[PDB]
Amino acid sequence: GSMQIFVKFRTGKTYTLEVEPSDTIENVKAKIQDKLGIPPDQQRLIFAGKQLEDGRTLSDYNIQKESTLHGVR
Repeated sequence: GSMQIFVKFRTGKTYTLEVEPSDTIENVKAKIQDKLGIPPDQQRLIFAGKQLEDGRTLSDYNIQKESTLHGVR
């Protein structure tokens, strides 16, 4: 399956991203690189005050459709 989330950067810019529940966090970082040109080695992803850890999945963190991730490069 699929869902649309948001990724919000410290600049205020917020982008849509199309993910799957099964996706690992490092897979999400790969999608960000495809859309925005930020390599995964310059990304950290935060949901609701926790840093998302690469080897876990979105579903492991209770990410819902239309949730917003904050990123730090």
